Amino acid sequence: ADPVTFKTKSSYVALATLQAYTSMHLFFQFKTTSLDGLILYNSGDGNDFIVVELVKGYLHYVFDLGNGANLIKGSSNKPLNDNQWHNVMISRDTSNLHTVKIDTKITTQITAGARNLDLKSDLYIGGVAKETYKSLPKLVHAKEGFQGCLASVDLNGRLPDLISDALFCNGQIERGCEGPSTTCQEDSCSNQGVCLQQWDGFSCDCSMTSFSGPLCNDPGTTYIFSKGGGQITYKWPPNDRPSTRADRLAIGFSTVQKEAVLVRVDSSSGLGDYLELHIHQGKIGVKFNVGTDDIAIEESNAIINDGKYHVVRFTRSGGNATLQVDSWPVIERYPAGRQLTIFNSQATIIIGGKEQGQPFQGQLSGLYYNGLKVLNMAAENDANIAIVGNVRLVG
Ligand SMILES: *[C@@H]1O[C@H](CO)[C@@H](O)[C@H](O)[C@H]1NC(C)=O
Ligand SMILES: [Ca+2]
Repeated sequence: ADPVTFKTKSSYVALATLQAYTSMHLFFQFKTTSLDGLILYNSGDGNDFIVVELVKGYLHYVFDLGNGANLIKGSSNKPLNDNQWHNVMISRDTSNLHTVKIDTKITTQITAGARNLDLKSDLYIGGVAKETYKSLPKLVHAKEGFQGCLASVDLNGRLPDLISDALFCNGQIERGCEGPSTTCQEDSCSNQGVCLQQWDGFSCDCSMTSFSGPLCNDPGTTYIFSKGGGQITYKWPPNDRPSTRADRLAIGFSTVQKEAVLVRVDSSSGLGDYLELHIHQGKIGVKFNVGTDDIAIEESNAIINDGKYHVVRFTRSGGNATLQVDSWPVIERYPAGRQLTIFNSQATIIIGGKEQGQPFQGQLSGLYYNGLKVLNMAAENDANIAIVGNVRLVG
């Protein structure tokens, strides 16, 4: 009923104070693509307040009845920012039993030692003034407003028109639900990029593509390795050495060599764990160790030392691994022999193969490893990057 669109997070409306003194019943429907946003705020005397907000895609109901801030997490199997309509029901009875109903799932919670809820400010819907965020209750996570569609707002036998009954409107607000008209299709992002739906369009996660730009169509950061060999080393701050159950690696390359090491991830001294991306007999492959036997996975059918650009993508889950060159079928490997799951205490990323006795010659582009765009960081002179030998940035 009467959908209204908040086109930006910063947009909100202010209605007359919600009266929820001895009991409360709120209902509304929402539709959004964003993970975070303040949907509803009303404060009162002393520390009294209510808040409804999305946090990481989940509906949170935060409140203070006068004896301390409390949080109820609405129950859902999925995050709710899926561009689908969701029903939200929030009630409080006279004994202070709260109920939160998100679609079909019910969550209940009682507050002991509380009396009544004394709300006094206007009721803010969609967000608040930008300078209000800094004096929000500590338990409230929102630093920005809600973006999306609200409909059927029921404040307990009070059915306001969010536009006509508003005492104040801020920013871009319309009647109707103006959802995204350009939605994520299979070919929205190039080069196997992951399409992420936004409110006014889409963006692309290019992490595993070796490419950059808004559509994963632009060349990634590139270095060239020439005569004599070179090396780019990333060393983790000794305290921030990660240990992982799952690894993700992507890089683009061009070369004519039939033997070389491109990337090696090593654990610190006295530990045997490592991850190695290499070319053997003109075929790209990965060898790794997470505590027992070496595990090898190879694309044995694609000859990749033709001097043409290629993309390689590697995933590890415990002992399990996948490898894919370009658009060839994905290679899967499930270990022979017994295995552990953690890649312990990762200390260095060595790019160029010189120290491993297999120097790389050619170009490397858009290296990504567990959140780290390593070649980008080298280009931006990160303090944990060391570059030696015959290596240069393709500017
Ligand atoms: C590896 O693969 C097996 C078989 O599909 C699966 O059951 C297991 O959970 C996987 N292990 C890890 C650590 O992902
Ligand atoms: Ca290990």
